[PDB]
Amino acid sequence: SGFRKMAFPSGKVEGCMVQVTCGTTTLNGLWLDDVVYCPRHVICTSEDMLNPNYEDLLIRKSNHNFLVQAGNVQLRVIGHSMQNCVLKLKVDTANPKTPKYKFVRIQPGQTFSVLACYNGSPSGVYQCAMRPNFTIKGSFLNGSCGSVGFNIDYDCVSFCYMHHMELPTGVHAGTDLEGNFYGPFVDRQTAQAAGTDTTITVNVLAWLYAAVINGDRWFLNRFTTTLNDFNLVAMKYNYEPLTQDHVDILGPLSAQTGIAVLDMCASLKELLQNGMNGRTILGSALLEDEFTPFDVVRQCS
Amino acid sequence: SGFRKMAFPSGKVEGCMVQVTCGTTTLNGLWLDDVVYCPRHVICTSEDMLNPNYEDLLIRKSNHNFLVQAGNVQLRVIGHSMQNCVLKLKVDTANPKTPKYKFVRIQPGQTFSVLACYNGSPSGVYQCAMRPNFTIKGSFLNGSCGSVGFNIDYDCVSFCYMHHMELPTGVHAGTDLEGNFYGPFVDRQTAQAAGTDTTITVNVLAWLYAAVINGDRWFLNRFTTTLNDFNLVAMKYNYEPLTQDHVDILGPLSAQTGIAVLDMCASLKELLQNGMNGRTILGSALLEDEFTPFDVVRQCSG
Ligand SMILES: CNC(=O)c1cc(C2CC2)cc([N+](=O)[O-])c1N[C@@H]1CCCC[C@@H]1NC(=O)c1cc(=O)[nH]c2ccccc12
Ligand SMILES: CNC(=O)c1cc(C2CC2)cc([N+](=O)[O-])c1N[C@@H]1CCCC[C@@H]1NC(=O)c1cc(=O)[nH]c2ccccc12
Repeated sequence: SGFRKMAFPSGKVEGCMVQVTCGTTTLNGLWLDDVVYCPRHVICTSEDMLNPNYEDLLIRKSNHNFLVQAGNVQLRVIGHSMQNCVLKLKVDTANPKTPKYKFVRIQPGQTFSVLACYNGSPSGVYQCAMRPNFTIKGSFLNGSCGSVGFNIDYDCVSFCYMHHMELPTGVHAGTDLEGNFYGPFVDRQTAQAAGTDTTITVNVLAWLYAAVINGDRWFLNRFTTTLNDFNLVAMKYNYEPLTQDHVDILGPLSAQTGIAVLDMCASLKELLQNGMNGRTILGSALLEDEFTPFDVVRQCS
Repeated sequence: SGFRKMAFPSGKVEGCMVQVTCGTTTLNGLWLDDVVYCPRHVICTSEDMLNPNYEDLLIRKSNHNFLVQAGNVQLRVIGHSMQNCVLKLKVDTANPKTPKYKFVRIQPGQTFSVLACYNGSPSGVYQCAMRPNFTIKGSFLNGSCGSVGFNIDYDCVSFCYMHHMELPTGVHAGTDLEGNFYGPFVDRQTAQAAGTDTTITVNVLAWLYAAVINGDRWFLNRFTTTLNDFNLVAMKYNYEPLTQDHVDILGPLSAQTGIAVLDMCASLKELLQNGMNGRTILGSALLEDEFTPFDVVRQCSG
């Protein structure tokens, strides 16, 4: 028993991280097959980032302007292209540690593991969630760009995130592995603000089902409510409105515990309107919302 | 910026995880060079765990009775031996994915990453700390035995923990890679208590420094305190007494933020007496004690 913020093993992703240098700028790259993926702003200087013309800057670059290295050995760039905000560097050698992989664009509320890297070497792994405002609460320093987020399905590595920038609020924005930014953010060094963030309601409920499955049940009351009554109280606390799909996703967790979903919302509505009164759930004095329903089942069984 | 409970990269440890089966019991093993390390209770049935005689049970076992499987390759056992509470199975070939490694016994209050494994396959990685009562608050199910905890200095893996059992209170206990249990626990399925736990004080202060590094500074007050006055508050709230060694180890973090150590103790002293007043520190409503001073510096400098 027990419940930890658990991240996927990072072994299959470690074998793909390289170091990409263009001029004086260095970041991390993703070496899949004979292509290296990296944030396109690697071709920009500090003065370029204030208003970059990526199409004009990239065309003035040749294959020898990029220094790619996996560990110590070098990789010869034989071609370069751009796809949205991700640079694609063609190399002469295919990565012998390329795993079965996919490029997915996840939805807000989904979770993934992050492998924080610097200069092509991993620094640590942790679990993240795509916030409703299309940001992530990560742990990134200078040189962390190019780090990727991922999930593991059996033997397949689903790449869903590539790190690009830190907003002034301390949160982080990035793209999928096709270059399309999550949210309305751009890769320009101009003032950008993440929208009003909300709480992933279906993840809070799944975390409450995890506490029951682990024996924490002091919060279960004896009342019930409706989706209309709950969402009315949910909106005042900046909680995402609960839809019927969310009720269905909580289905399997409700079956194993024998606690109805609308019953669990009433306990949450009471936990919101009355606070936690200093008590703890699964070792937390707040309401945790970075566990999807699928993560709860995958960890408890 | 930001601050997450970050675990070490687990690639080097993944290549050493194999499956060990003895009859119907299956658990995980650590394959380093030509030796597979696993908990010795894999040789026990459910009836033997009530009062096992491991020497007698091991004598009735032969090399071919140990089924060691590494993914899809089946390893050939050429010998077996017992060291304390771990079984050492010598296999046919040396593990080609063996990293540079060491066997270390960690102290209470220190941290490490756990690679949870089932049937020899890695399931996930998370960071945790050895509690002062020599237990860990982990996440383990049936079949998780054999999973290991580790640290990475540079390229060398410091194995420090191997999982063995879950206690009645829901916490977990295990041994080092030499078979010596952390704590007063024996590998027999009879009631065992972990004893009273405490809160790792130096870790909380290091976490407070991590909050100031990341722009979280509302808890800084206009008060200071002495080492003795702080420990009176600490013993009241079941915190480990702060020593001079703890003050010295916090030096580097005190220099990076400009906050004196005794000033930070004053801010922690106020938080212990008054609470948080409905606010958060690094996204937490509790005082976190699973970050050592070295964990903060490693994460905040990369
Ligand atoms: C610090 N500001 C930014 O990171 C940033 C901000 C904006 C807009 C809000 C103004 C836009 C971009 N942009 O368009 O790329 C930004 N990206 C810069 C410029 C390009 C090259 C990567 C670099 N970022 C980092 O190296 C970095 C990433 C991170 O997660 N955390 C850090 C912590 C400490 C120092 C640096 C970073
Ligand atoms: C549940 N009790 C124990 O785990 C346990 C307790 C004691 C004493 C305090 C009473 C001693 C041992 N022992 O000597 O091995 C124990 N170990 C058992 C018996 C041997 C074979 C491994 C097995 N462990 C697990 O399958 C298991 C490990 C875990 O982390 N969490 C689980 C969650 C749910 C069900 C099982 C487990």
